[PDB]
Amino acid sequence: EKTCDLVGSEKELALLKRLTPLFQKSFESTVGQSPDMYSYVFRVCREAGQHSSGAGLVQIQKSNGKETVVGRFNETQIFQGSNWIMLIYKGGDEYDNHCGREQRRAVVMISCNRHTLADNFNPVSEERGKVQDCFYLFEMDSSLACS
Amino acid sequence: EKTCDLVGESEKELALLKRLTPLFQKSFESTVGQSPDMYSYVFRVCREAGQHSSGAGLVQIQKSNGKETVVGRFNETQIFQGSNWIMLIYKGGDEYDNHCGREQRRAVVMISCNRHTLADNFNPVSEERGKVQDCFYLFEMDSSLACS
Ligand SMILES: C[As](C)(=O)[O-]
Repeated sequence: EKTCDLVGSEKELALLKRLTPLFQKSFESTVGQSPDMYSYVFRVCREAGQHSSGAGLVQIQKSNGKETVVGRFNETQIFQGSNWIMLIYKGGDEYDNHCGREQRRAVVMISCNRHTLADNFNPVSEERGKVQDCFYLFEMDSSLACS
Repeated sequence: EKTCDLVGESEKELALLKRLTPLFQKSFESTVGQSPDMYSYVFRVCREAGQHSSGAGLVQIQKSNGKETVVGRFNETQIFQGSNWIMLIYKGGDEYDNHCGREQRRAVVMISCNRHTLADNFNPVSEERGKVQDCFYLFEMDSSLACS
């Protein structure tokens, strides 16, 4: 029953409670093309990795099957916007390349969409092989982000 | 003579950036909190935003003394787009050098689609300001330019 732990905020806890219906869902997306193909696994307040490292979102590199923690849910921040919700997981694995040695962080932009409870999970910004944004941004739709 | 410089073509960010040109001449401002801990945020798209902080794309002005904090610089811009939204980021702001650590501040502006206006409704969502210690600056605004 390990859920999100808010970095620190109760206004914030209300937002997490609103996202409860998504806790059991799993979200995944594969990017790139052989050889350098990667796969992202995202979950709301639940483990997304296979190394029980408390990861809220992971990047799996398809050459070695290596898992990189983008962010952990025990360091969660969440904000309500005009037609969206921004979920953030901090404390991921350190970049130890050109991006510096800072720990990765995961940002998921949940747009309001009354037609679906949750869908269309897709990466927008990443630090993946050739793509060097030194920033991880994902998007998805949810009727939960409405109002 | 200088405009937004991207971090790192990409001529998608480029093109995506050209889309915001009609906002260059506009000045955005939002005031928060109450006396004597009142603050003002001034934001501009690819243009100087502060009173005395050269290169700043968005500045936080403490109204009690006019002390200016650079949240982000437009010479370290990043810009992404999604379904009915565009995210503009200014990096290289002043370091927190506090409980947040010593990373540089960054300004994240989420622009949502609104066919009723070119640009409007700019205000803070997250901040490191007074008792509000999010160690993160997120702003939002409406713009027809973000309609996909
Ligand atoms: C988690 As019926 C944009 O790679 O879905």
